[PDB]
Amino acid sequence: EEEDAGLVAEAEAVAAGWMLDFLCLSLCRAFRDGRSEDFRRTRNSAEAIIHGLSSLTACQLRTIYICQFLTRIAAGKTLDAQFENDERITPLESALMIWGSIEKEHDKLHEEIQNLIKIQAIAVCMENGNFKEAEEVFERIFGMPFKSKLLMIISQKDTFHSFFQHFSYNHMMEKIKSYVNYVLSEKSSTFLMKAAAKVVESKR
Amino acid sequence: EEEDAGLVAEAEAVAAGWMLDFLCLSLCRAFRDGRSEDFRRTRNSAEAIIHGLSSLTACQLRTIYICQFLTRIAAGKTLDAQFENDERITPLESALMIWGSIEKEHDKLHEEIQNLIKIQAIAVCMENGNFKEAEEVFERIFGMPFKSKLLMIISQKDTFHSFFQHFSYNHMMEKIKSYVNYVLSEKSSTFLMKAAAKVVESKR
Ligand SMILES: COc1cc(CN)cc(OC)c1OC
Ligand SMILES: COc1cc(CN)cc(OC)c1OC
Ligand SMILES: [Ca+2]
Ligand SMILES: [Ca+2]
Repeated sequence: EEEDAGLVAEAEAVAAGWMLDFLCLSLCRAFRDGRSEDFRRTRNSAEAIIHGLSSLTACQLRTIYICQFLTRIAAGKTLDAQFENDERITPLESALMIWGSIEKEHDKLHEEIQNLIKIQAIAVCMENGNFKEAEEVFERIFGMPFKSKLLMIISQKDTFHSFFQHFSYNHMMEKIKSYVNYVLSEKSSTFLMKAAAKVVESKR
Repeated sequence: EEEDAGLVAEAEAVAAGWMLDFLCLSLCRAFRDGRSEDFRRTRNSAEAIIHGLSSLTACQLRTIYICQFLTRIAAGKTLDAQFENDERITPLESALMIWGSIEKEHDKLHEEIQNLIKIQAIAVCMENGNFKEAEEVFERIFGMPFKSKLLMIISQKDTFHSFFQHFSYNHMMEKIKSYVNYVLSEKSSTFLMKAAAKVVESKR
């Protein structure tokens, strides 16, 4: 009876890990496709499964960070969303913190996404008329060429500027979608998705 | 590209069905064991997975009803919980409605659980000093021997009575746990739990 309960809890932890990988794959795909409502519902499922997990493997921590990163990027223009205990931290700043924490290769794409999030973290505040908040995000992030141009843009209180058209929110999303395609390819062989695909293919 | 998206959505629906059965099994086990916090977290995961489902098979509808039934029974003494659009319906009344809707055998255990929920739906109101609400639940449910004894008990405004000790909340829970053990045995062979158990056993 005691061994039975033990084996059952271990089996629930295995299944929870398989559910986490499948939900991360589904979340990545909804993000890449721009399926906003599927992303919302999948995100809710992923959060609930993660709340039911205890200690994590390095792989599971990376998967959770990817889910959290996409959630913040999706909420990047929702300045009312509070992702950190410190209520001042904006969604793009929270995404930047996770991006710098993930155990992943720092290739050129990594740095380009990093710099696009830094620029857009300021741009989203400016576009909302939140000029003082844009200066506070700048101080928190920056923590010379990009830096000084950004401070000049903030000080000129322009709700829109040329620099933000070149390092745009759409540019940031496309670069992130390139990384999401890699995560999708990497996770498409995980157990639950492989098993479900084999079932669907067998019915053709 | 269009066929790929189609196959992927079908595979997500297969995996969602497997997640629903596993979460129902886990929910049943937490209910049977009295693991309140695991029941809360599993219930949250089950609700989120169900929100991500569209059309249901007869089997999936029965699984959802079992999850909803246990959720209401667990909340049976939480008279502040609103499970129906009609705000007057108490959690035990909502459990009774689902119990009468499930495509299941109406064996002696079915009727005993049914009658225990009817009695306790009144008992929980009386124990809270909600005498008028107890009369309203009685009218909605009842809808001769049990019926007339219950109306007499309600009219005597006793926060506690002998009849409710014989057809007690604990008696109701034990009878329901007997049915949950059957559901557990029936669902223990579902795909995700079988696969996870095979992994755990292979590591011994
Ligand atoms: C130990 O650390 C975490 C554990 C869980 C599991 N519920 C979730 C977490 O974040 C949602 C964690 O922080 C990374
Ligand atoms: C068609 O009917 C239902 C469908 C779903 C799927 N989200 C959930 C349901 O209840 C939670 C339903 O009612 C039984
Ligand atoms: Ca804000
Ligand atoms: Ca109430």
